[PDB]
Amino acid sequence: DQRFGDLVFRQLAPNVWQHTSYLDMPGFGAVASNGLIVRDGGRVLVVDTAWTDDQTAQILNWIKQEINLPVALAVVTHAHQDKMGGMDALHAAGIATYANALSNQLAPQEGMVAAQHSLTFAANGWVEPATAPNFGPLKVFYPGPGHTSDNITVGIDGTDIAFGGCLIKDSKAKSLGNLGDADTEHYAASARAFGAAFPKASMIVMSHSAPDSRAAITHTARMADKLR
Ligand SMILES: C[C@H](CS)C(=O)N1CCC[C@H]1C(=O)O
Ligand SMILES: [Zn+2]
Ligand SMILES: [Zn+2]
Repeated sequence: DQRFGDLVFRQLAPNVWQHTSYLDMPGFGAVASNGLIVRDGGRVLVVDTAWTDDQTAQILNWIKQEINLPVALAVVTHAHQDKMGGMDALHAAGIATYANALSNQLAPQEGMVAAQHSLTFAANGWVEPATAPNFGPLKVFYPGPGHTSDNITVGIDGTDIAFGGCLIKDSKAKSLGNLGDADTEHYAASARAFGAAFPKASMIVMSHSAPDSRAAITHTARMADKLR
């Protein structure tokens, strides 16, 4: 782990790093959230902001120091603060931003700034490619409603990594966390659909646990079975 200001960065693969940021949530403690940073040749791609604009600017500072290539785009994985709280920092930096159309719709009411571009998805869950131009190795999949109605997931081609965002918890998690915005009927199926979309991914990265094996997916889905 590299501590960089109040954030933590961890290399996961030759071209992939996890960013971690923290927010004091009165009544919960200081909650970690993870996203990703991917180098694709001469550019960098970001998955999720940090909780705040200031923290997100720090991600960009770390990128400048440790990679020193332009950030071509960011994709954010639903309209909650841990994933979209730093949108303004990305925009101030001139970075093109992408989210599920539904996330952009929900952003204002959730207290978020919308991304500049909207992703749309085929019936089978795969992103419509024209809406995700120049995404390089990022393979974006809508697994169905679960943690939220708008949650999306991202595989990284050329690696063993798939990112479940807040949909997936690790194999030892005691619960699925706050289900206030969740689709309890469909959660289990959505978790399993994520697994089926990225069947060869052996490292599952997620927002609120450290990277784990595919047991994160099976355990998450099994816990979600109980919501029905
Ligand atoms: C505010 C975030 C948005 S995904 C959240 O709901 N969290 C963060 C950690 C788990 C869960 C919770 O509070 O129950
Ligand atoms: Zn969330
Ligand atoms: Zn979250």
